[PDB]
Amino acid sequence: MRDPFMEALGLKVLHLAPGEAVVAGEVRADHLNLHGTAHGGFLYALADSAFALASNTRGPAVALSCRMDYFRPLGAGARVEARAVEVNLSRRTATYRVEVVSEGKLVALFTGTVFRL
Amino acid sequence: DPFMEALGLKVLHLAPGEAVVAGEVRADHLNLHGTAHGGFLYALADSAFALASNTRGPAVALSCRMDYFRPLGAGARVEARAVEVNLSRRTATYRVEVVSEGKLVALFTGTVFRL
Amino acid sequence: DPFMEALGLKVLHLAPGEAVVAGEVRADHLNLHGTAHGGFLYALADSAFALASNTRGPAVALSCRMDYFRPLGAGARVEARAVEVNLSRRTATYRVEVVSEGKLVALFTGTVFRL
Amino acid sequence: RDPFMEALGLKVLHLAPGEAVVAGEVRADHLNLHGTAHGGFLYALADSAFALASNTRGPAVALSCRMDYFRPLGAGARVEARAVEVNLSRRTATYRVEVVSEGKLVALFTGTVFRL
Ligand SMILES: CC(C)(COP(=O)(O)OP(=O)(O)OC[C@H]1O[C@@H](n2cnc3c(N)ncnc32)[C@H](O)[C@@H]1OP(=O)(O)O)[C@@H](O)C(=O)NCCC(=O)NCCS
Ligand SMILES: CC(C)(COP(=O)(O)OP(=O)(O)OC[C@H]1O[C@@H](n2cnc3c(N)ncnc32)[C@H](O)[C@@H]1OP(=O)(O)O)[C@@H](O)C(=O)NCCC(=O)NCCS
Ligand SMILES: [Cl-]
Repeated sequence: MRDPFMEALGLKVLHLAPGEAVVAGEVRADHLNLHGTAHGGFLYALADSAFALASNTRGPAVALSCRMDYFRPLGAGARVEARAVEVNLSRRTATYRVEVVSEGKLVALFTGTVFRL
Repeated sequence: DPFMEALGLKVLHLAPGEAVVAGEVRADHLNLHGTAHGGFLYALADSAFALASNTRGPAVALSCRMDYFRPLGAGARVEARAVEVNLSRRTATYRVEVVSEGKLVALFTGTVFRL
Repeated sequence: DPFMEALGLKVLHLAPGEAVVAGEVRADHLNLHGTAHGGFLYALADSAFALASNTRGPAVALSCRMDYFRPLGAGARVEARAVEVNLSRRTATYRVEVVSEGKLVALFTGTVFRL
Repeated sequence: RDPFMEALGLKVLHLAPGEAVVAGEVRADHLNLHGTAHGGFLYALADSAFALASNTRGPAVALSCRMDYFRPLGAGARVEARAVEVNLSRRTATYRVEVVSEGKLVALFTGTVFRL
């Protein structure tokens, strides 16, 4: 299933399986904030995308509540990967942990819950 | 801001501890469902959050939360309104309401570390 | 509510989509540092959250966030004021401000699934 | 010693650098009006492991915490929370706290502290 925003940000789906997904991307010049580092919205979009894909392997679902914890700043050129794993699957909701990693370092931690339509 | 420009976001208001940013959901901002991508709405809220916090001095985001209430389609005009909830020497927290045509689309809560 | 009674919490106000719960930090509500335990302040906010959301019918908490701004000592009078920020057919979200002697001690944000 | 932890009957099973395990049992005084463990009790348990694990690195105070609830628990249920360090910076640290009962994840807690 094509995701226009993911493609606009240059994010690619690497792997998809029941309740899990791995999305990859690279911080580009157009993803930076005024300080020369990756904008918080880009790293979130990346993690949120892995989250969207992993959650929808279970059926139609939409983002309900998500948390993003930032640990390390990134500059242009940095290769990034977001790996989503299912921590809970219920009939009406599901929760996923998404780790954002760059060169073996945990850049950010995303926690999200979807509402299963 | 490169990312803001790429997403077509515009700063409408900036004052001590507050900021308002606006944008429009374009075809390239939709997700796999054909609705406004959660990452786009977050980027909008995060932008106002960043601007508002920076009026107090340099700061880095630590933890942010986004709660989604209503979906939006292409063409929807959206706005993020950031207000300061707490300001301390080393941290600050802001509430950012994402609204479209009088409806609360999403609620963002973010905390920064003040440098 | 057994836990509210155990913590000595009192309901000061209850209306559709809102509630105010009050309590005092006792000696058995402190953490290892001698200040109000984060779990006590959360329990207070969570209780107002639970009461406010149940005014709309049966519901179960899904996700809650607690942001701490100021510490409190034994004897502090505290209040959790919950207000509905969003209501849908199957969900509801509340903002709960935890205050003591005119200061915003913490901010709670929670969402429930409406049964 | 933590007064609130003791009031709730919580016990420290293990404490090590950046880690902690706290256990307890849901008692009659921990229930909500619906007869299940109050959300404040489960959070208090997670928060306690979080506080202990974080303070092994030096004095620290909670900034922001998230609690996701998955399964309700009744009185008598044995529960434990394990706090693991996910990130350690000079000024802050973040921990993942899994709340479990009989091998099942009852809730997930995520917390960040400010290191004094
Ligand atoms: C989570 C969610 C599905 C829960 O909704 P619900 O309780 O099951 O059902 P409701 O019918 O009460 O819908 C709630 C609101 O969303 C709207 N909505 C829901 N589905 C819609 C759709 N397919 N098209 C247009 N509007 C829709 C409702 O009209 C209502 O807005 P309103 O109060 O202004 O009328 C809903 O809050 C929602 O859509 N949240 C946004 C999710 C989102 O866009 N996430 C990011 C992208 S994945
Ligand atoms: C994280 C925190 C320390 C950052 O503070 P800061 O920006 O570096 O500095 P500030 O001078 O602006 O903060 C002053 C407040 O913190 C207090 N404080 C500072 N050092 C303290 C300490 N060692 N022990 C107890 N309180 C302390 C002040 O007394 C004042 O609190 P008050 O208004 O209730 O009297 C602050 O936001 C805070 O105290 N948060 C509360 C965390 C909390 O209580 N969490 C739950 C229990 S662990
Ligand atoms: Cl959160």
